[PDB]
Amino acid sequence: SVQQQLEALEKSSGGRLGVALINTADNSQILYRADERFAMCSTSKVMAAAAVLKQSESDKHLLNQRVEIKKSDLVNYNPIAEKHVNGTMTLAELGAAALQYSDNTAMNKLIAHLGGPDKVTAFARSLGDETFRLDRTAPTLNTAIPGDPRDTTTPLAMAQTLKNLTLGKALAETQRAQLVTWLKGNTTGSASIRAGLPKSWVVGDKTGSGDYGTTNDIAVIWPENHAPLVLVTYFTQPEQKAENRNDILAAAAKIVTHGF
Repeated sequence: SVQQQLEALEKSSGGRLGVALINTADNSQILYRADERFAMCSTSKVMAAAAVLKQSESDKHLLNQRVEIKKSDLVNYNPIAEKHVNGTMTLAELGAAALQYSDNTAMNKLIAHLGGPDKVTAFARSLGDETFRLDRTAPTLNTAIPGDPRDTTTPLAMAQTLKNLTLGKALAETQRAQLVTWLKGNTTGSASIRAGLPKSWVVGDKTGSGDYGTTNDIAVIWPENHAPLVLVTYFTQPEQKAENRNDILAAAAKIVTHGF
């Protein structure tokens, strides 16, 4: 069965697998360790970008607001912001950069605009997400130490919230469409969930990778002849310098979207 397949996948993997799939046709779920906490790593960037989108609903000038980028703002991984040092980027452009290129500088600018990590947590709570917590900025939010509660959530909680964000009640229509547009245009997720799906299915996703071989992806999936699917695949390992394992995410995705 699907459960037996996920079990067999995890047992050979050398780590701990978390899966939550929501089928919006009938709200049915496929769950594996879905109530267990995992370090989000860069999948947390979705929540920060969405918090700014929510603000923009009541401030029509916000998304085009200029943000100065400086050399000092650059951190371990910032492919887009490094192009704009000495100039500016709009908050919209920073959302796009954070979500589609996993730009760490962009993420931090979004957090600083909002007033710090705790403000991203409060936003998640306003959406009925009682699990999500953001504690640190980038890149330290990727330390993914086993048993550390900082910057974690559960697969189910994140799947529920991603559904609410992309297909449900969380955002205004224009902003919801913008989030969906951003996720669909992600460039960093080829080898993760996307690689376990039929090639012509439309997909939006956000990856995240960190220490302890922590390898994550969260996605919204639109089949050709069926209602959407929301999928969270989280994976983490016992040793600090373990290699990341996108291949496990692709394999989980294939297992739980089988036949369907």
